[PDB]
Amino acid sequence: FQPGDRIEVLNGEQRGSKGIVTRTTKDIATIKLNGFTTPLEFPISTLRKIFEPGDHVTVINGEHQGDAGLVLMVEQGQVTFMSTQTSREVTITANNLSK
Repeated sequence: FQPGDRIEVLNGEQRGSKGIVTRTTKDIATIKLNGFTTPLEFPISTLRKIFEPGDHVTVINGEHQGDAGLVLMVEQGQVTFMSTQTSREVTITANNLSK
């Protein structure tokens, strides 16, 4: 994750909360959650990126690494984009993508 990334929390007391990364080490991301007045720290595995249709992404990790395109739909961490390499829809889990 990078500062500025929008994420959601997947587990623990803040599960379902959404916010923005302000700070990250390799193992701990500090997030300013929507509504909360100061930032909180989370282990990286508890977080997931939030994309939206109209975002543009590249695949950073897995079998489709290097594929890229315009995001068309997003459903619970499954992100579908229009591939610039094949002009077909490809769906990839959110944490394997980067804006």
